[PDB]
Amino acid sequence: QIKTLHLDIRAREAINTSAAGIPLSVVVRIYQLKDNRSFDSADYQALFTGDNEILAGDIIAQKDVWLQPGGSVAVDMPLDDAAKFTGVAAMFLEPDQKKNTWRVVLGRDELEPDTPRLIEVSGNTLTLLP
Repeated sequence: QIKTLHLDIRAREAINTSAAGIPLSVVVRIYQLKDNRSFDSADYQALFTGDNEILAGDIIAQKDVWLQPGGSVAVDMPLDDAAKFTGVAAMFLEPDQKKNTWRVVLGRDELEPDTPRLIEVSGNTLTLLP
């Protein structure tokens, strides 16, 4: 059904701001995952700097993209048939760990074969949008 993962990652002008309020580019990591449990349970430190081998076992493919303030990145990546979930996590300076707004996860049934899912980056948050 879905051969290709299509994402459109778009940044507002003010994203990932420093303490002085200056917008900064951000790395966004895209993960093709066999399962979601390890990814969803990982905290920011664990996901980005940790040695979780269960998480490593779940990751089929990963891409790191660099999103400029006011910019956009198109992801058009072969979707592995074993990728039941796609995780998208931003390496924000200031992630809101309490609200868990620094990452999103999509099941296969949330993707479209020939249309991208739009992910908005605004401040220190990611939001899936129509």
